Amino acid sequence: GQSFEQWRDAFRQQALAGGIDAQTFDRAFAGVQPDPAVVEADRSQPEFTRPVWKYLEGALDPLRVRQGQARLAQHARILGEVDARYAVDADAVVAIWGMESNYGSHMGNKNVIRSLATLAYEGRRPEFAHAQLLAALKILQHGDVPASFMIGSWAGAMGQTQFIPTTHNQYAVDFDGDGKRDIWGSPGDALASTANYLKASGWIAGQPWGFEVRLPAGFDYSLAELTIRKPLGEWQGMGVQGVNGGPLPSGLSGEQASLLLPAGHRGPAFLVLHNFRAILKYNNSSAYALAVGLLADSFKGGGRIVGAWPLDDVPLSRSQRIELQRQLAARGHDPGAVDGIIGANTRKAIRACQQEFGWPADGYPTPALLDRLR
Ligand SMILES: CO[C@@H]1O[C@H](CO)[C@@H](O[C@@H]2O[C@H](CO)[C@@H](O)[C@H](O)[C@H]2NC(C)=O)[C@H](O[C@H](C)C(N)=O)[C@H]1NC(C)=O
Ligand SMILES: CC(=O)N[C@@H]1[C@@H](O)[C@H](O)[C@@H](CO)O[C@H]1O
Ligand SMILES: [Ca+2]
Repeated sequence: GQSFEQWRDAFRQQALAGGIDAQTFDRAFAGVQPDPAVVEADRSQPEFTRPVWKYLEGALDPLRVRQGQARLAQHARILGEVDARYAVDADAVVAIWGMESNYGSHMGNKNVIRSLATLAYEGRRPEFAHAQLLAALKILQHGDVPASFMIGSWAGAMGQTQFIPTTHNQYAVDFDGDGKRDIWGSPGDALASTANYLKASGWIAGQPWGFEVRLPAGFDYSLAELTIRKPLGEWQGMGVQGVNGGPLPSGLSGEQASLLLPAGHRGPAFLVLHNFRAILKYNNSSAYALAVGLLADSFKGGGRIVGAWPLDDVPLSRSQRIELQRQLAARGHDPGAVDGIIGANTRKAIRACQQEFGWPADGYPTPALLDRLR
């Protein structure tokens, strides 16, 4: 519709046909008008971004480590019961909780119905918004939370877990008691729901998400790529060692693993296992899943990185990622569609380009590489 009212009146029909009670809709939409801060966040294609280095210093702030240790002690009975019942490690659940909402304290400020209506009406990704808005009305209909406290982030990620509405509907859990899957006010529900999703996402209890490794010299950096998986024994068989030299964890010999270089060949290296992929389903950013893994390790005093972070290391803005893709295509190394997104297709082109220069083929775009291309 042209006006918000027109869009709303039209969407009301679709909600009714999909099972929303008329009074659910009207309590949900009472007071609702488009929210320009949500339109701006949706339009923000973050030019200046990361580096993973900075992002990790946020994630792993000792304030958040210690608050996470307090939460583990404060909710230990509940966490024992979740860990036991879902076969998901308490440390991983608490780490996700810290990453997503700082253990309940930064859940976000926006009404989920308003945010998702705004994005359905005038956002870049209206089909997502429509789908999530409908699912969100079902949640209000079932009674998990009153409309007024249905809070979350500008994109509709809700409560303490930052579930989107369709994920809530399929994975949220009522840990007590009371008929409500309340991921907003109930730590029990929230911890149990995160665990449930992690378990559904492949989590194996007691198994490490990954660990830092030492790469031997003149290592083939081509194999650093999450689409490439090899057994731990076979990485040991190309010389990948524990982080202070020596063997890799025994018993894991057959675990599929990938090699992760979040700051290229001069930064630290990690082998990441199945549980890292579980985390990626929760949030499909390798920087996030690494943060999560290290935060969880930090609650027990681990999470320490042996290899230094490159001092140079400056993240490419959205503009210069697009420029890099264009310069790549112009030298015969095709990155695919010029989308400003360094995926597996671009990395493949970065690597062929790095090889042509005699550089290590980590597939990690640097400001220095963008210079050689001019
Ligand atoms: C206090 O530190 C901030 O904590 C925020 C809550 O943990 C976090 O926002 C979360 O980021 C998640 C992944 O990074 C994302 O899935 C959640 O949706 C989001 N939570 C909310 C309510 O939006 C902050 O991280 C973002 C990326 C930021 N503004 O930097 C985090 N901020 C920092 C500097 O660490
Ligand atoms: C915890 C949660 O809801 N994570 C969702 C993930 O399930 C979904 O595949 C993706 C799609 O946008 O967005 C993430 O935030
Ligand atoms: Ca409940």
